[PDB]
Amino acid sequence: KVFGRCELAAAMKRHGLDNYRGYSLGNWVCAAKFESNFNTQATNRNTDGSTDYGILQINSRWWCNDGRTPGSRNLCNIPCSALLSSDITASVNCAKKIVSDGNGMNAWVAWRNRCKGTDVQAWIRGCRL
Ligand SMILES: [Cl-]
Ligand SMILES: [Cl-]
Ligand SMILES: [Cl-]
Ligand SMILES: [Cl-]
Repeated sequence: KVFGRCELAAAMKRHGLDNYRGYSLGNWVCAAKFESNFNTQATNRNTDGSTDYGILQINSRWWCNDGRTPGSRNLCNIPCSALLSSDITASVNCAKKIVSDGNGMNAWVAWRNRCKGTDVQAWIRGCRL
């Protein structure tokens, strides 16, 4: 599923990501834009042989099991493939754990390099939320 910007904003808000650990909704939308282009089916191999999955590009070394990442923790206790559903529930639940790990949203490279420090509210502008 490729989400519309406001569509994703509404789904993330419904799932309680808006202001979660202090990160306003535009932060999450901005992160999803640059991680996945709002595409639930996005997958990307990392240098270390791990792969990032879904709208928030959740990694197979720590968070989900993909069956091919040596040393996998699966701290979210899910198959990585569950993170590719058109229903974002598993991705959000897992993202809540990630953002609570101590580094906040800095865990998302794309957030740190493309969203942090910018007018992230722009990402929810026009949305009926
Ligand atoms: Cl867009
Ligand atoms: Cl915002
Ligand atoms: Cl959803
Ligand atoms: Cl980046």
